[PDB]
Amino acid sequence: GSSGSSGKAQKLNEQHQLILSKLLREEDNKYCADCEAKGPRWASWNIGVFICIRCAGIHRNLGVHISRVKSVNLDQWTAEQIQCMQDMGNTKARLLYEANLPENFRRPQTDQAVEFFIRDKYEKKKYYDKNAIAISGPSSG
Ligand SMILES: [Zn+2]
Repeated sequence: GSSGSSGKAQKLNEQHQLILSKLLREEDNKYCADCEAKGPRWASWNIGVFICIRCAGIHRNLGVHISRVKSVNLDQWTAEQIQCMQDMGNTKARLLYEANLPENFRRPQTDQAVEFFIRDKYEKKKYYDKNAIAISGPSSG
């Protein structure tokens, strides 16, 4: 029996640190966006998805230009990055990155693979669906 009666965001206004948690709570962000681990603490804002500690390490390798890894709380954040977390989040991330995946796709369990999978997945953008972002048009600001 889930009584509920929990959700007074109103009071928690202008509170990012919290918002971040609200997302993870969602089943969509309840597991890593790669290894689908249990309890994805760390999170990659540059991309807009929550990842575990193990994977996080790989992201760093990619480069501060490809993906920036940082702590969800232990580290500081900014509205600019916050909005992104939601704008993208794991939801879209799947409909984007996990869009060009094979019918019998299966997340890697061993690091030896994960490291690459994520790399060739994001770095190489192998399973990257560009069609989605087909609204590219830089105009006067
Ligand atoms: Zn992971």
